[PDB]
Order: sequence, then C-alpha cells, then structure tokens
Amino acid sequence: TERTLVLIKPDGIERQLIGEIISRIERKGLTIAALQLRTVSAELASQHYAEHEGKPFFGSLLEFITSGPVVAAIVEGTRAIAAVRQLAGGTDPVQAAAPGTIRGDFALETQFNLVHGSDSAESAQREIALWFPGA
Amino acid sequence: TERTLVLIKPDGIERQLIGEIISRIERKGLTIAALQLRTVSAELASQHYAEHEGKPFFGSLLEFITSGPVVAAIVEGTRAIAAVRQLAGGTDPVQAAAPGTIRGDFALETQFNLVHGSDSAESAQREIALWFPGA
Amino acid sequence: TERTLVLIKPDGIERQLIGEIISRIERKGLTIAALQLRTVSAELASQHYAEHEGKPFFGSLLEFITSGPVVAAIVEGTRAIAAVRQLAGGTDPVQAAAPGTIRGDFALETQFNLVHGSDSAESAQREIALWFPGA
Amino acid sequence: TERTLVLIKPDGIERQLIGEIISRIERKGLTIAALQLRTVSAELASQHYAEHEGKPFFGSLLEFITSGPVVAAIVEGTRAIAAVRQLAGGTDPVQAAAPGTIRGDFALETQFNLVHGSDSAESAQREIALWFPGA
Amino acid sequence: TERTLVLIKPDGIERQLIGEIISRIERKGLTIAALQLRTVSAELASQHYAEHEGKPFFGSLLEFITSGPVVAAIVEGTRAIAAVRQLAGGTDPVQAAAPGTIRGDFALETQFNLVHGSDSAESAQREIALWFPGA
Amino acid sequence: TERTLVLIKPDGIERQLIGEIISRIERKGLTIAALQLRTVSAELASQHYAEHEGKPFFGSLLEFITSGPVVAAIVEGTRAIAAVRQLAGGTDPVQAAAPGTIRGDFALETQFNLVHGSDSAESAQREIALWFPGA
Repeated sequence: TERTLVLIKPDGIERQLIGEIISRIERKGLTIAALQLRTVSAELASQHYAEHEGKPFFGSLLEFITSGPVVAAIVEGTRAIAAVRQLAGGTDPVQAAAPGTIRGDFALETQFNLVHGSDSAESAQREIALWFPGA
Repeated sequence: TERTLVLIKPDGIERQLIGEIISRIERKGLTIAALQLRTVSAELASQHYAEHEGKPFFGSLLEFITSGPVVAAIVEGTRAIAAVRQLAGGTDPVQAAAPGTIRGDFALETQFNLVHGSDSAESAQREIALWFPGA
Repeated sequence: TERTLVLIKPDGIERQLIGEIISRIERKGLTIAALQLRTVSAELASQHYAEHEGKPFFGSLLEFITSGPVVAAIVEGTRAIAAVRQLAGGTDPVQAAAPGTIRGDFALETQFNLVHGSDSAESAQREIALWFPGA
Repeated sequence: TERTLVLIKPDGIERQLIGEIISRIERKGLTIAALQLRTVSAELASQHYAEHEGKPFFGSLLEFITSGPVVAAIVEGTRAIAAVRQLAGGTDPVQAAAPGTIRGDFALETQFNLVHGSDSAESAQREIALWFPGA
Repeated sequence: TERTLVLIKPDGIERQLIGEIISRIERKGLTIAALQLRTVSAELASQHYAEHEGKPFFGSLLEFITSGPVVAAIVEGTRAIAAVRQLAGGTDPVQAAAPGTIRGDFALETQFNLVHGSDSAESAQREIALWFPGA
Repeated sequence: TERTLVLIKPDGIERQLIGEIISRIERKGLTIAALQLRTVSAELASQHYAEHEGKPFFGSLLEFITSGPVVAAIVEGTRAIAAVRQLAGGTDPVQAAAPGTIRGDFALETQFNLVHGSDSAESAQREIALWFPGA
C-alpha cells in the first residue's frame, strides 16, 4: 500500500467540490489517512512548486495557491499514486482529461483544474513530507 | 468566451434525460444562455441538415428530428464548443463514445444518440443563427 | 392530467441547479410540456405577484424576479400540481422544507428558495395563461 | 451567520461516507471553515461527552468515539446550526430520521448514527473551543 | 436481525429502477439475502393479495401483478422490516410518501407505486414462505 | 438483439454495488432478462473458468468465485455484448479501465474487479447455457 498527496486547490473549494472529490477517492477503494483544510504560506508554496521557479508562470502560480485555503490529504492504498492520477485526469481538462474524471467532468481551463495528485513515488515522498512533516 | 448550439433530440426527451444532460453542462462550468423546448419545422429541419440534402437518408432524418419536440440551447463559456463535444462523446455510443460521456452512459445506437453539439466555431454561428435568430 | 407552472428563479440559475431541478421533475414521472429561459418584465412580475400588491416586501419581490433570467416551464401529468409542490418543499427551506426536497437539500433562506410551483388548480390556470399565452 | 461543529464519527469513516456527508453540507449552501481528520484522546472524548459523566454507557461511549479516527469540521453560514441538524436527521435513524437525511438514508441503529451536529448556539461554542482551541 | 420481503413490481421494472431501488437498500446498511427476477402465477398472486379478495379492485390487482415480471428479494438486517418501510414511503406517493423515499421521488399514483415491503413480522414470515419456499 | 451474461462477483456484493452496477446497465438502455443471487459450486466454477485450467492462478480463481454468493444476470438488447464490456471497462481497473466505467470508478486490483461480461457471442451462448440451463 503506497501513499500519495492530494490537494484540492482554491478553485475546487470555491466551487464546492470537496465532498465530490473525496467521494470519488473513497468509492475507488482508497482510504483517507490524513485530511486538513489550511492556508498556504509562500514558503510552502515555493517549495511545492520548486521545479518551476525559473518558468514565467511561477509568479502567478504561487499567487493562486495562496489566494485561498486548500484541502490537503494523504491518500493510502493499493496503487494509490496511479489510481489518484487516473481519477483526476490529464492536466488540460478539455483536451487531455477524459469525461468521467474529476477534471473532465468539472473543469474548463488548465489554470483552474481543481486538484493535484503526486505524479510519482519519488514525488509523493517529497510532497507528503513537505505538507505533513513527520508522517 | 465562445458559444455553441446544443440540441437534445426527441429520443433524449422521450427517455427523460433533459435535466441529466443540462446538469452535466452546468457542472462542467458552462452557462446556459438560451433554453427552449420547441417543435421543429420541416423547413427548419432541412436547413439544419442541409449538408445531407443529397444523401439517401435525408428523408428519415427530417422525419425523426420532427417526430417530436426538441430542446435547443445556447451554451456559453470558455472552450464551450470543444467542451460540449467532449461531454457528448463520439457519434457511435458504443464504439466511439467513452463511458462517462452522455452517449457513452445512455445510448446504444448512432441513430438515437440523444444530443447534438456544434462541431466547430464555424457551424456554431450557422446553427445558432437558424435556431436563435438575433442572439 | 393536470398542468402546473414551474419557475426556476434567478438564484436557482445562479447556483447552476437547472438540470438538477428538472431531473427531479422528470424522475418523478412528470413531463415537461413547455420550457423557456427568459427575462421578466416589470409588468409580468406585477401580475404574477398580484396578491402581494399591498405588502412591505412587494417591492423587493419585483426587484428580485427581475434581477436576472428565469426558467419557466409547464409541467404536465397526473397530480402535477400537488406533485411539484411535494418536490419543492415548504417555503422556509430550513423549518418547513423536508430534506429530500429541492428547498430542503439546497436552500437556506426563504428569500432565495430557488423555485416556484403553482399552489392550486385556480392559481395554475392563471399562471399558465400569464407565462405561456395561447399554450 | 453562525458556526456549528460537525463530527463524522468512526462508523461514518469506516463506511466511506466522508465525501457524501460533506457534499450534502456544501450543496446546502454552507461553507467548511475548518476540516481535520484526527484521533480523539479519551481525555478529549470525556470532555466532549461530559454530559453523561455518570450514566452507565459512558464507558463504551468513550471506547467507540476513541476506537477510530474522526473528521471534525466547523460549518459556517446562515442558520448553520439548525441547517446541519435538519440535514443529519433525528437520533434514531429509523424512527426519528426522515428519508433524505444523512441518518435516514444510511443508518440503522442509534449507536452508529454516523454524524454529530451541535444542537445550539451555546453547545456550538463549547464544542468548537474544545475541538478547535483558539478559533 | 430480521428479514422482510421486497417486491419490485412490474411498473418498477418497466421504468428501469431496479438498481436504484436496490442501491437504496444497500446504502441503508441492509443486506440482500435472496434476489430473483421471475413471473407471477395467478395462484401466487391470489395468495399474496388474499387480504383483498372480497374487494372491487382485487381483480385489477391480480391482473397487474401478473402482467409482467417482478423482482423478489429477501432483505436481512437490524430493524429490516421497519427500515424497508421507511425507505419505501407511504402508499400514496404524493400525499403520504415523503420526498427522499422511493415512492416520494419516483411515483405519482397509488396503483403504480413501484415496490412492496412486508408491513410486519407476521406478514414477513408469510410472504417469505410464499415467495421463497424453504428459505 | 443479442444477449450476454453478467456476473457480479463476491467482491462486488461485499462492497454493496449491486444496485449501482445494475443501474448502469439499465440507464444504458439494456434490459435485465434474468437476475438471480446464488452460490457457485466447484463444478460450475470449473466449467465457467475452463479456459484457465492449467494456469498458476486457476486454483485461487475457483476459491474466490466460490467464497461467497454472486449475482448472475442475462442482459439483453442491441449490441448488448459489446455494450456491457464498454460499461465494465478493461481487466486492470487502474491501467486498462477508463474512469467512468465500473472498474475504473470502483476497483483497484485485477483480482477484485467486481464484474464479468461475456467477451464474445460464442462465449455468451456457452456462459448463458451454463448459468441459466434451458433459456
């Protein structure tokens, strides 16, 4: 049983999709090991998006993730990392995400694609340690 | 922000899927700018299906779109044309439409595939013109 | 086979509950005989809310029903008038509407209780005539 | 605009109803101000259920609420206290809770009735301070 | 742990509500001990509706219950008899059944109220023995 | 108008997805011609899984389909065989099944992928005769 980090971004909260997103994870057979609504500091924001520090959008990216509260959660279970990714759908909600996925059913633009899931085992360890220090 | 035309065909109405189809459009983040239940003219049917006046089945086509009432609507929003197409699914409900789409979840045959969405920025204007002249 | 008038007020549209509300009517076994999204003129507002002409909130009632578009529909079927009322729930969404009804599941205040259904056969005949002249 | 405490008990978590319960609160128009999955210390459960300090069952009560993790949340909005109670339904899921409520749709016994909502303004203050010290 | 008999009448099957009705029983926490789609003989119909043999609507009752197939099931669990009744709702789908119940959400007339649940323990034993001999 | 066999395996029953799975078949436009909850004997299991007689997993594959009750059904309708397959999704619920399918939305491992549909016309005849002798 692996673990992955799931973030419900500000747009997901503003559109009242917290329960919907969690339900999909629960009915998939995965378990919620940690769940917390909280604000994000620039420090945490910077460290989460470290890999895009040079990129032009980095600026706006940090501004968004700090504009409102987010829901962070540790999802645990068999094939959890890949399962959450399958559930979420590709980055572009119209051209990459299939209908039936979170982004495919509810999103229109890449900027506001509601949720985040760790893209790999290596990535999951880093993200979980970062958001849930000591766990 | 674009606009597209959405038609809920007679089969969609007969199967009581009006609300279901609209809900999917609403939860996707798109807005309903125009909505109307109405009968279709033989005059209007031929103009909407003009690109088939030569083909064989043209007769049965006007017979079906006119056999009962339809719901016409103008869907508006970011990437609306492509989003509605994504939501509806491919023409063949079993071989082309993915599960999770309107056709994939509810239809069996191509003849009765419930809904219609403008295929492009070009036909959207044409179509929105015939069904909603002035808007 | 009676008929009743159903209005999805501006708050219902703003909250994207058009499909949800219609689905509930459809799954109840009733049929949508007429459906139209449209703006409300001050004249129509005044005639629809006639019985409240002399009341403190009459001016607010008119201003709300005119602040945005509404969806008007003619619902038809066995016990339609009483059925739509059952589906909608009492006026006060928290103290009168039971969970499971439209107001019970989605509303908080009486001012913004999303929908309207004719309260009687006499009232239905009057409202149908008023919103769908000739129908 | 009031605040109330909502607890999703161990049985609610074990049955994978976290998202379902939250969705109902969100669609009702209420907002989640605080959300956290956590274990309950017997020390905290004795203070939360301090009402039954003497009563017989009190022992097994702390054993159950302490047997697994719970989800605590601060629900905020107009008539929030009464709204959450309406949504949850009466204590006895079969004889008091109406269908359409959380207990009415998912529970069978009073012991395992899934959720908790503060019953009043004063009860809410006490509970929120207890579960979310300093807030 | 009691048992009760549940019948999904022909109208329930014709309207494609088999899964919906069963889902509600499952999510309530009850278990399906027996499930079978089958036709109803005039003999069995007479025995099932014995209570009404001297009435005017008796013939119509036998004719309807034998007009199509039905789904019979043995539902088992805590307070099963009362729970299934709660779930189904009163006999008159508009005046007695509350929204949120099977009849309240989907039915219009008493004649076609979709489902049946034994009204008591005495009745449960009789009906189960009748539909499921040797169970 | 073809026919196919559908099996809801023990894991599907244990997770209370009977109604959900059937609803998806019903809303797709297919009809349930036969439905039965029953236990499976080693004989039937061996006959059914005959294809994998000498494979390393054949042993446990018989132990599972025999560990609990299953729901067998004959689904009938246009393109029924391919439609049920589309609905169910690929064998691997995470890597092959698309979100929106039964396996995609609810399963994690191939061992416990909830349902079975005949993969071909030839296969359907054999399976139906086997599970529903004389029909």
